[PDB]
Amino acid sequence: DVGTVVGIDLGTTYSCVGVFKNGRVEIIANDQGNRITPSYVAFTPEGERLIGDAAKNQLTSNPENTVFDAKRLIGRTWNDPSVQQDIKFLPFKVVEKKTKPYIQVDIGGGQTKTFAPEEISAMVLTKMKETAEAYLGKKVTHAVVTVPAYFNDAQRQATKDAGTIAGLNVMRIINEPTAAAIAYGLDKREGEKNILVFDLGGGTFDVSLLTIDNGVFEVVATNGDTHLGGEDFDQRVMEHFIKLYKKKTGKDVRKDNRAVQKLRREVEKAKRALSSQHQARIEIESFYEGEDFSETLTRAKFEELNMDLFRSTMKPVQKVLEDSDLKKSDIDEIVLVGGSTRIPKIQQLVKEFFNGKEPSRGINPDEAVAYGAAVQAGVLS
Ligand SMILES: Nc1ncnc2c1ncn2[C@@H]1O[C@H](COP(=O)(O)OP(=O)(O)OP(=O)(O)O)[C@@H](O)[C@H]1O
Repeated sequence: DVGTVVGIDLGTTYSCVGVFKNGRVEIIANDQGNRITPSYVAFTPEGERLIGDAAKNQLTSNPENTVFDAKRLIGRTWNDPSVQQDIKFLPFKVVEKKTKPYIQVDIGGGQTKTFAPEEISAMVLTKMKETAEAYLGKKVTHAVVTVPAYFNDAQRQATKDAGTIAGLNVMRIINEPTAAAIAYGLDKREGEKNILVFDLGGGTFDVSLLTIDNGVFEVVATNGDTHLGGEDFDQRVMEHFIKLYKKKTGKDVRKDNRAVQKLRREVEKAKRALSSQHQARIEIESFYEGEDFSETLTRAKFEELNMDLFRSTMKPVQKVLEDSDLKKSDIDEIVLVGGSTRIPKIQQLVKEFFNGKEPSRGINPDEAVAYGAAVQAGVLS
């Protein structure tokens, strides 16, 4: 009565859903062709609710009615210090309702709705559910959904409630780094091993020490930085290309937000390209005042702009080892998670930190959490 159960990585910035089919984990692509889906929701002036790429690609000078980063708010109270800090940086409205941080948006034609953070995330989970059902060709009722290891009781329960709203019975909550370890089959291994998970995504950086013993995972310690990810690498490059365009012409592109938003879209695309190549083409038509945008970024310029940010990721790692009474030599397994660990520099920096030890290779870092949840989901029928 559980049918085909789905594994869902419910991401701050991007979500992934996988499933076990014909003896194999399959990561499923969305109706836009992508194996990851933005954790974004938007409400058009007409009233169309967009979820995913369409929400994130859709452009206006209306940041107020596009919702994202609900994972920063999920399971938290309005008066939580983290919530107070985060809403300062969020362009949509957040109000106290039922003791919680509700999102307030215009739903179309000046009509206001408030959504609990778990209601926003249910919209995202509804998207993943549709993605899986389209691929499977049948309905889905049950999910394994992952959460960060530091997630507490109310955050875990709120993630289950998002599922309930989305029409999924979240059968199991699994910690994200455990699911990555599982994707690499690290619970098969005999003996006791020490597992370091370095998980650098779009908005957050998480480091976790796991211990495995005959299939049994224990989170020994967690560290990181909640406001460090791929997005912050994007910002550095936008500032370089905004201060290159001023000291070229004389103008200021920040005087118009729609241009800024297009530059973002393209800087992001180039950054990814630069994980494969040594230069990228940034090209946007009638960028600002009809005048056009064609510029190029090198791999090495990207690293130079972000080097201090790349190096900062090592201090939380040292901290995890400290807090767990371990030294670099006691790590049997290094696991890289998150789309930002596709960056050549990051990978170089981890391997030198571990004095040349190779990390697990083989699953798209992007996908490893959804994949491992799909391994557990597979067994569950
Ligand atoms: N090939 C690539 N090279 C460089 N960066 C990439 C690549 N692919 C994806 N990224 C970046 O990774 C980030 C998204 O990471 P991920 O998909 O792990 O998000 P997430 O699960 O929501 O994580 P978080 O919750 O930490 O934001 C984005 O900033 C994106 O630009």
